[PDB]
Amino acid sequence: ATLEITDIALVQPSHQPLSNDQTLSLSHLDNDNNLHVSFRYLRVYSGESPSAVVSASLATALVHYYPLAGSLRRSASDNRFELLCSAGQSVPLVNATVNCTLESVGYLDGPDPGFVERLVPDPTREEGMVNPCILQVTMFQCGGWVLGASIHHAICDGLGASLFFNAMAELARGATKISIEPVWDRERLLGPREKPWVGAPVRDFLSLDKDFDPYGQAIGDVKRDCFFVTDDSLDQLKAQLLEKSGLNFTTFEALGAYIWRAKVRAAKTEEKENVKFVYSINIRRLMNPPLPKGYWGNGCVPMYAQIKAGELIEQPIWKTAELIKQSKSNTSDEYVRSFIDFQELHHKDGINAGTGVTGFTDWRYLGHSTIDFGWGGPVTVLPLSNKLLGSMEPCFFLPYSSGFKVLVNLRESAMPEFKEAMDKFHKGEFALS
Ligand SMILES: CC(C)(COP(=O)(O)OP(=O)(O)OC[C@H]1O[C@@H](n2cnc3c(N)ncnc32)[C@H](O)[C@@H]1OP(=O)(O)O)[C@@H](O)C(=O)NCCC(=O)NCCS
Ligand SMILES: [Ca+2]
Repeated sequence: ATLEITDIALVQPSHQPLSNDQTLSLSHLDNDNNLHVSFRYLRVYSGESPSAVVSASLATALVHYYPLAGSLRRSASDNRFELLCSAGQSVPLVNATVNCTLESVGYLDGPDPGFVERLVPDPTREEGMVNPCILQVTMFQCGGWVLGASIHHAICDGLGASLFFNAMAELARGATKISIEPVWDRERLLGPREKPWVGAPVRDFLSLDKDFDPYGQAIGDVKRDCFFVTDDSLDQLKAQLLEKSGLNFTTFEALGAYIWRAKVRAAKTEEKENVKFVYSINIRRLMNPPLPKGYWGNGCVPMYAQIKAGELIEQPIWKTAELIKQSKSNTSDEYVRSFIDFQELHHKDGINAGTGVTGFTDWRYLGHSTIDFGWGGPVTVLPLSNKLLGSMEPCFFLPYSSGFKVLVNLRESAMPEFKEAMDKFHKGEFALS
């Protein structure tokens, strides 16, 4: 089962939005060192070819979204990213071909056929700044196909990228203009205060060490695996957590606690180490004033819960679920401004969440089914990046179309015991207490 790169196309805006070079600056959220990665993910789809249709809509989208065709540069000044856009810039589109069928490979929902990494560019740090947006279209023998995207995380979050992709789709679906015009305004809207201030809720999470690389820790090879989780399993868990605590818990709080406990037990973390649950909340709608609907920059911030590893592995699940629930209350306009001001004060002083960070991202929404180029909405979405939110072992909740998959990245050494913890879970043996 083999994949071949047939050609690479350089796709320019359909008309050139720029006369003159324009150097754009990024928000203080965009320049967090934790987002210095090329975020990689793929969408699987069941005549003009998808290559033509995708590339033509990319062209027209790039009129408004031309910064994706830019280059990221460190600025001599302060070593923050700026984005160099000139006329003639392009997005690369890799055109590929695999000699098999989507159904013969179970639409990529199952185990990796062994080319799944080859389905989306994997740029180096240097390459991924020259080209902060690379797309790939890979045809299967059934006329089924995959859209891969490598987007540098400094330019947008999942929601921002989704804005960009929904625009391409809607143009592919016949539209001649896009429904939501993207807004830059980045250093105006998410810039620091003149006299920076940082509250305890941000100071209690973060730490300075210029030598510490959160994505360079020596944990071994990190494996990817998905576990199917049933609505019934989740409702029995929720009902027992309620029996024992008197609280009702979201799936994210309940399953999140179980998964975090299992991960940490299984990595054999030492009782006294501080470990973290870190997730990404939307703040577009919570700022004062709220951010414009077309903001496609980073509009997310990390929230956290923290606890000694021994307490997590030995206290009841419902105490851990409650702690994750409490963390959602730190969420305020001020928390975000506290966060931005810490980046202002300490950007070059190695801001970090320390060791033992597990990252959690809910992808169950984000607007994937609306991304339809003429072959229906995606039948499977699969994010390949394992470097996120300060974690080398991030976990995603993937969407529906009875239940949904959880994707976990975990050090090879811990994966067996974890797989066993998910088998137990699938049988309702939750060992809550
Ligand atoms: C922080 C967060 C993950 C916590 O979610 P939560 O604990 O599930 O709590 P919420 O109040 O958001 O959701 C409450 C309930 O409504 C449901 N819900 C939320 N949005 C929904 C939607 N669009 N449609 C249907 N149900 C929805 C949830 O599934 C949950 O019920 P559940 O127990 O069945 O899962 C979530 O609120 C959030 O902010 N997500 C944004 C993440 C994001 O988009 N990141 C991308 C960055 S790269
Ligand atoms: Ca601190």
